[PDB]
Amino acid sequence: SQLAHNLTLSIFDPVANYRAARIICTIGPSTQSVEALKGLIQSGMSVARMNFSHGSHEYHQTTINNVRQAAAELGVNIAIALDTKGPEIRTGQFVGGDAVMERGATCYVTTDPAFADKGTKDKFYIDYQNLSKVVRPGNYIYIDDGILILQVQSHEDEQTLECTVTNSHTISDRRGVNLPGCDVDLPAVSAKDRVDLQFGVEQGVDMIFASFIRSAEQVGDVRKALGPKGRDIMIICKIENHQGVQNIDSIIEESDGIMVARGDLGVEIPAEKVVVAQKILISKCNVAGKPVICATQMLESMTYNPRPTRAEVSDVANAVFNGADCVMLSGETAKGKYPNEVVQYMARICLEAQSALNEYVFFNSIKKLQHIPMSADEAVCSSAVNSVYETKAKAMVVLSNTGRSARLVAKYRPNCPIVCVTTRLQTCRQLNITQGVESVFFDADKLGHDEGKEHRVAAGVEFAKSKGYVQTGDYCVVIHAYANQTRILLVE
Amino acid sequence: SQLAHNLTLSIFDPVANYRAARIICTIGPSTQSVEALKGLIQSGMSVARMNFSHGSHEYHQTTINNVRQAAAELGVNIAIALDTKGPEIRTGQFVGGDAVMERGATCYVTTDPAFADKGTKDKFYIDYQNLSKVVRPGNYIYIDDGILILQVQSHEDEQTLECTVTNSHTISDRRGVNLPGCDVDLPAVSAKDRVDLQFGVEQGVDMIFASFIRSAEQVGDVRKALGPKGRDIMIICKIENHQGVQNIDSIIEESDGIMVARGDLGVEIPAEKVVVAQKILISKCNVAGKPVICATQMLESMTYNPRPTRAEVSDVANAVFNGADCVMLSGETAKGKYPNEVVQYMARICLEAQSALNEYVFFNSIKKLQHIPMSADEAVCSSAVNSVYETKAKAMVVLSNTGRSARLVAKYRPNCPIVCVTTRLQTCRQLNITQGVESVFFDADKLGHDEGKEHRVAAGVEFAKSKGYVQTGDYCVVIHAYANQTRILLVE
Amino acid sequence: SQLAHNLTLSIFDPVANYRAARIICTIGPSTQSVEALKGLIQSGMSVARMNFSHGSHEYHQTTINNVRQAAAELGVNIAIALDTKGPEIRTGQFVGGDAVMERGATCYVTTDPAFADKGTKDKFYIDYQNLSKVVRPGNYIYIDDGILILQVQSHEDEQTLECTVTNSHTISDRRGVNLPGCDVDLPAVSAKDRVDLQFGVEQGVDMIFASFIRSAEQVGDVRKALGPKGRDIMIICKIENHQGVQNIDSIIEESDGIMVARGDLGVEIPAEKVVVAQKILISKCNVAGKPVICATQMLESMTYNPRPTRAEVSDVANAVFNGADCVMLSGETAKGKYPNEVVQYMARICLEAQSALNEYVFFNSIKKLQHIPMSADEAVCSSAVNSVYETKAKAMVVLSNTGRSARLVAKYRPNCPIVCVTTRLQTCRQLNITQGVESVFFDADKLGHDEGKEHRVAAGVEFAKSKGYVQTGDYCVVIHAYANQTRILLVE
Amino acid sequence: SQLAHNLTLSIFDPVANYRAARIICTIGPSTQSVEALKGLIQSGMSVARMNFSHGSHEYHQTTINNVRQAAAELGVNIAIALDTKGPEIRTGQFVGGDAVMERGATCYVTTDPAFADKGTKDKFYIDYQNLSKVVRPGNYIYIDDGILILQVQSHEDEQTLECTVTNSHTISDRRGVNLPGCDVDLPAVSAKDRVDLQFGVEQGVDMIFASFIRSAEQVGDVRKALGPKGRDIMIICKIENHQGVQNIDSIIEESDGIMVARGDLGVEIPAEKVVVAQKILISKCNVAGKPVICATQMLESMTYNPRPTRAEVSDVANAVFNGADCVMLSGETAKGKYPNEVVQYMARICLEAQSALNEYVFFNSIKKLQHIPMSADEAVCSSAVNSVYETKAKAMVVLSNTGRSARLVAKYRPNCPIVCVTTRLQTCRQLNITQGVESVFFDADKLGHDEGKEHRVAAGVEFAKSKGYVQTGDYCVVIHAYANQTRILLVE
Ligand SMILES: O=S(=O)(O)c1cc(S(=O)(=O)O)c2ccc3c(S(=O)(=O)O)cc(S(=O)(=O)O)c4ccc1c2c43
Ligand SMILES: O=S(=O)(O)c1cc(S(=O)(=O)O)c2ccc3c(S(=O)(=O)O)cc(S(=O)(=O)O)c4ccc1c2c43
Repeated sequence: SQLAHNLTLSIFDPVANYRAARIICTIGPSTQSVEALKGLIQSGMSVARMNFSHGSHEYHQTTINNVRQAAAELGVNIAIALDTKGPEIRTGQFVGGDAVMERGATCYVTTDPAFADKGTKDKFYIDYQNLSKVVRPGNYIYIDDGILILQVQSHEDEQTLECTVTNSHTISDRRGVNLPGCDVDLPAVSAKDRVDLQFGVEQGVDMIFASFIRSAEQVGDVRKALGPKGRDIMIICKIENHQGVQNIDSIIEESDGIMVARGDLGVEIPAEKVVVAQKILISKCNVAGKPVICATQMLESMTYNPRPTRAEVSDVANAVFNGADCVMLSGETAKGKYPNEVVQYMARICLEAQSALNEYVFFNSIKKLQHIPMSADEAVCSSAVNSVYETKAKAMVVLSNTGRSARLVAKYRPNCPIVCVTTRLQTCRQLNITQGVESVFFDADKLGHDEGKEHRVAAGVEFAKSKGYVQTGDYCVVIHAYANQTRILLVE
Repeated sequence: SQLAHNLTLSIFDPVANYRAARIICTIGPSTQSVEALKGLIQSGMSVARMNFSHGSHEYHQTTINNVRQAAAELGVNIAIALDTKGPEIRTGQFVGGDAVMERGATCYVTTDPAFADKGTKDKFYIDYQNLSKVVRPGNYIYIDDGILILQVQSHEDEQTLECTVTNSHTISDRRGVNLPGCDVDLPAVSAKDRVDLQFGVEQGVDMIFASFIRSAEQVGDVRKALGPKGRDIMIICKIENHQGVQNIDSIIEESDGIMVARGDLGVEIPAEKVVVAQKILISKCNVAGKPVICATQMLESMTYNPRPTRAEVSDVANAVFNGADCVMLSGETAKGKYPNEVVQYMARICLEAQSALNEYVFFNSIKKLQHIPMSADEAVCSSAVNSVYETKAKAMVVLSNTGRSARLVAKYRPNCPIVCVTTRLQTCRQLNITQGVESVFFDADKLGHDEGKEHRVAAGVEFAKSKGYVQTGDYCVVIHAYANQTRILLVE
Repeated sequence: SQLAHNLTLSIFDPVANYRAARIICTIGPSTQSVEALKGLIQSGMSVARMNFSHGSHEYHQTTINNVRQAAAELGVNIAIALDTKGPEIRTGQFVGGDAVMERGATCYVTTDPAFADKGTKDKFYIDYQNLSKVVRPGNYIYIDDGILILQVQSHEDEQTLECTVTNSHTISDRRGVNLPGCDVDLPAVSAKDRVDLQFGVEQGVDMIFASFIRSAEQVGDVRKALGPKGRDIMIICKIENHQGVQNIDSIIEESDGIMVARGDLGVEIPAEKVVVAQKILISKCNVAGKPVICATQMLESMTYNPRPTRAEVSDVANAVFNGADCVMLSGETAKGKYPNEVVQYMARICLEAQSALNEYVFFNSIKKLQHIPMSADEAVCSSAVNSVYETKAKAMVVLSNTGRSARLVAKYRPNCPIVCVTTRLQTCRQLNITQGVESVFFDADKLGHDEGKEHRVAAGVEFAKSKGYVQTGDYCVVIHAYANQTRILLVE
Repeated sequence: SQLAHNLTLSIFDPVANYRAARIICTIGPSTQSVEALKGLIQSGMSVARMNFSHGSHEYHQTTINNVRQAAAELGVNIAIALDTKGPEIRTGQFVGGDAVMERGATCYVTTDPAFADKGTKDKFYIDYQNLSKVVRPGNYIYIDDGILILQVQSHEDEQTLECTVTNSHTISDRRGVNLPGCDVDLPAVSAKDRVDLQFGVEQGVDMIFASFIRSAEQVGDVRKALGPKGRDIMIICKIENHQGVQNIDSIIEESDGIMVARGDLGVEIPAEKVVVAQKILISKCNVAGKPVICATQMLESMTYNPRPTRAEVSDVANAVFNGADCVMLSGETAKGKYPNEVVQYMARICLEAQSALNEYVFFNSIKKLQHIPMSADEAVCSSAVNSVYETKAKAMVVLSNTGRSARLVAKYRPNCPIVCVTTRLQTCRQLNITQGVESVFFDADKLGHDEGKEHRVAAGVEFAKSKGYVQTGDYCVVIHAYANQTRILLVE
């Protein structure tokens, strides 16, 4: 019924009084200082991403420290995400640091370590030791962000493949390779990841963006790598190839959420199919009640230009229309010239799209897919959201300690803000990747367990009032316990 | 969707484990004793009806006292209803106590009091002083349960009408007359009614069955006759003629419920149209959320026969299918030979019909008619019933002091029993005219105020457990404070 | 959505301009003459039933001849139904022609032929030779329209059962017996049936009402008994016991329609369960697109009284509300005092009920149960009816040679008349048991095959105009070929 | 329910066997030759757009002639569109052909013709004579594709405005100006337009893309300029500013279709609001049943690059998801380096998006918005598309001479190809802007009138068979005469 909703819209009508979508910002030289982070927060950042593909632990410690300091000074809660380097397939080195590959020419790719240092255009090293047994004749080898394409002709020997160069491209040392038609059987985490994941646990990071997730089993490996002390850290699986896409159901099941890495997917998969995979992955996550992130190549041109392209704007809006919880910035904030302006524009685009989005369509579609009998939690949350639509309530208040009930309510897409009142600061931070929720910390050790729920509900209603969401005479739908209890509250 | 439900049914499946419909019994010489009343209660009586058309105040006092004693000995709460004699139009007396009226003959009906004692076949008295100004030429006068029909030809004078006798019938003294095409402007209540109603209040009757209600204004007159001390007494308007049917919407709005008096309606309205009138009135009350009673000619032949006719059985079942809260027995229990058996059989027909009735059709139809935005009470009660269907809950517990929210929940027709927990014994009695509800009395003077609701909630759950409605691991939907709070409870 | 429809009704609003339901009349002494049949036709008879339980072939030949003559003189088409005696279980004869059975007494029922002539209260004959092997201890034997009930205690021998008399009842010779808890394995047709069925084929009867149908296999036996020359005769299966009810799905599948014989069912099954079985059977037939007849005990009291009871009126109306194509009269027309008046009242009741009935509920419920993909026929007919509702067309015209397409359209319950134009007179007659259809004969041998369909469509539109169904500017939905072609026609 | 559909998708499933969306290509020096036009057609061009902002009548004559020759050699019918230059507001000339405008500086814009040749940075000419009376103080003047922004301070005199230069930009002679907050009251069409439009009619163009449409009245002006001989030519209104968006409802009603000119809209409206405007306009046209074109900035970077950006790809796909009939290429085909490749890639994106698009959502949404009662044409066309879904038909055949009914069927979005059989070659060409339709020309002069429709029906079925849409035993939904007749045909 989005079509019917479109008919009634006017672009000169006022936007909504809240932005549901959440913005993730990659931190770098442009943004690591406390003042720059404060600018980012004020601009609309909810999550600070650390890209562990670059920088040392000391560098990322500065990010961690500065984020917390910036957040404390503004009196907000900012999530900290550790995005892993992950397993990689790279070529070796070349003689003269270069190799001119030409269309029609024959070359030999080998997994023999002896050729790691002495590669040429004729024969060179690829560090993936299972390359030969995974590839068949006819398969393609992509090298250097998929620019150079090789086609496998035959097995020259156990370690060496005879290849045709399908297009002219010059490659340098240690370039990344992709196997578009092959199942890559590299482990879930690299040696570097294990060290980085333990550091993340020690430093109290909120979530892991786990690279190159290909199967459900690998999610559990990441979990093992985090250890017992890292059990409450969210694992967001980055979907980067056909295996991740094909195994999406079982991966979603095990994960705490999904990143749609469009650029990485686009190395192996045609761009038009990636648009569609984005649609599928987001909708599957919406149904699972798990956060989903739209990432890479969002407003890329705004890295060095003061404005992005028109197509980039439509990309951001359509991620929201698709149902994304979050939209992500990489180089635009990490190394960009206009970090504040890009985040501010991203927020503006999201808000505009949201105002056009018919939330009821999401609620109705998701409700109709539920199997009857529903469990108590599911019934309470869907009914609560239904009560919002039926009474035209102007806010929801959800008491949630772990964040579970808040995510379950957000899943059903009410057309008003959700205020989550929680007794855990880490819940405040982790809910920053869930659309349409804002969190209020209730310090139970300071103020009491509030067994009758009245103090926490009042904290919720008050926050909603301070934001202008509700006033005297408005309805507010309250849910508390997982979640098995609902009230329709008249605001005083 | 009753059609689809019919397809899945088997008459060899076991009946439901509860009966939703309620049975009202008229008390008389067959049934006035404490033992006969106990037999009635055990047989399925929820409401004792006193017909104030017959008997003295002392006689009805004995009914009141004996009902209370029988109910107390069985540990149940039974409603007491006062059915008013109502205003009446009667003929006067005749010379020789008889008048042979013949087809084709001319007679004269007069409102002159002089002819009250000396009526003949040629000229006789009718005590309705507004008869002449209300009737036009061509209108019919029905006399003696509509058996004798006269047609008005002209005004002989200000007090006398010239009539044709349309059919041969012999009438005796003081026979009741009907004016099928005329608006009868008799007061809402007679002097006897006003006297009887004050007696009702003194004796603490639960409800009035107010005879011959024709307009909304008239409901006010009953309320005023009940006075400040009778404010909590329900007024059930008896719809007996075309006027009550025409004015049904406004009457319902002012009343606490409706009785469809098929027999009386049938005097002036063709029987097939009364069947449809029954459908309309019941549905309107179902939507209004107010009790509706199907009464007169229910299992009439079982007054003196050990079994009813097959058509009588279908009549009762279809009353239930129509949506009636209550079915009513008159002579069958008042002066009948098989009072226990007729009630037991009525209960069995009702239970059978219910097992074939698709409650969801009622729920959905009524829900769809609700105006959006809904008020909090309406939204909470429909949502709670919806949750029953979604979780396949096996009971509802409703905390309701006045019975209001119990009736609001019952309106939406869950497919499980409703247990009302109330602090007022009169609420327990009054809810006996609401289908699908059983009341549990919680003695606040003896047990406390239960401000946390936990004791009353547990009492409700316990009652449901003792009746075998719920066991360990079943869901129970709990609703309480109007009612703005809901819980989905897992039964321990 | 019948409930929603009830809210908008007024009993003082005009009835519909057509009666959809069809009336079947049993012919007898009261009605066999041509003039009485003409009276019956003019009163509302569409089908003349011949009860072959009584009367000789010569008697029924007079019925057949007189029906055709009466129909020809009024210029209408009247269906002729042969209702078979069917297989029966009877007791033998008694010494003195009588047997006084008393509660508590022991008696012996035997299948030994020697006791056929010499029965007593102690020991008597039952002609069902499989009685002993079909009955277990504890089972009941009903005798004399189920008035006398015996309980089987043990097998006295291979042919004799020891029985307790559960109630006092005096029985005479050759009384009918019932086995409520037993599968009766008597053949589908009796010896008498075979002779009667062949006579029916020779005389060109339109349909058989086949008695005591218990299983799907038996329908085929009736078909075999009709022979190759009787292949177009409709077999309507009379459902009279639990076996018929339990096997209803497979029976409907094989049959051309169903009679719900309430009185016969009521011998073995409690009356309240028969009400429900009526609901189930009718809805299952509505879904199968096969005619269903509500029969026995319809307005029985109008056999000798000038008016029926109020409950009888509600029974007739509720048969229509249930979805019956037809309602049937037995003794009311066969031997009754008021044959014309009873048929006229039956028509009036049906028309009143129909005016209150929400046809869209039937259409919608039936459409939603269709499996997708639908076949072409199903899609065309449902769409055609949908087009009636969407354009508010005032009539349908269906060209059907066998009647198949007309029944398929009628199944979907448009809220306007269906005019079937057919090239077969027998189709005109057979459609008289399908609700909401009227037939126009088009003599193709006289007027041409009308390959372009224009003459037949014009015949349809003209008939609709002559009845006042459509006028200039109204829409008419036309369907022709089974049926794969639709037109929405503007009436000139 | 796009959400539910997304769940069932796999990007590794094969794409649909037809492309519904249509590709419009702008002709220029890269593409004007018969061979280049043939390459365009084979690549996926359905419509040749002539941009009358550039080139002479002789130049466009050559485009017209070459299009017809290329189409004839490939045996296809290609639409020819004349896109008007439209009315324009331009600045005058400058001394030295240049003017350096600086932030903070004051300048004077004048409508006095004397300054047309002698403009400077201080004072210069704007050819819109109503400039002063249309603009208020505070309004902005955009110049040179909205790069230079001026703010009006006051009226210096009747012809001169005092302006602040809000940003530094250097402008040259005759630059286009925009008035974002002002209603431009220029005539619908310029003198050139009126001349060009008469040329269009003489040369038999299929459609006009009318520039800068701001009101419904203006559509009339285009129609009048086309004259009596241009009555069958479609007018597609180009929505380019806030006025066209505001007045969209009345514009749609008067026009034959809409072009959403994102680039032009973007000069005065923020890009994120243009994305939403696109959603609104497309949905409104989908409901109106009129063609809608998504145009400007489609795959722009592919003008000089061999591949587009990832965001450009998503832009195209989302145009299709929005519901666009057509996507349009401008410079990419007019003067681009990869004209064949850009069209081929556009076709591939469109086909991919379509395979993910749930057509049923469109069908249902549009059907639900229809007013009941419906007219015959609307009812027949929605019902035919409904029948496609119900029978899972694999093609539709629509007989449509003017194309009206073809467009009406396409409006309801069946999930199979539509084959229009038409007797007019201009209908074949005009339907090229309607998604999901392929036209078959039936030469009535050479083949007959086909009064029975059988030849045209067979031609439609045959075409569908040759394209592999249907084979033996598939269903095909046939619709013809407006269109009031429907057939569900089993393919032989
Ligand atoms: O390869 S090493 O760098 O020596 C290395 C070191 C450590 S550490 O001692 O705990 O740091 C590992 C811990 C746990 C591992 C698990 S598991 O999730 O714990 O089951 C699985 C695999 S496997 O590659 O999938 O077989 C491991 C491979 C290599 C590992 C470790 C693995
Ligand atoms: O018992 S009889 O009266 O001698 C007698 C006479 C004839 S007749 O010669 O055709 O008139 C029969 C014709 C067809 C019969 C069929 S069937 O449908 O044709 O298969 C079945 C059974 S059965 O009882 O189910 O086994 C029959 C039983 C008795 C029959 C006939 C049966």
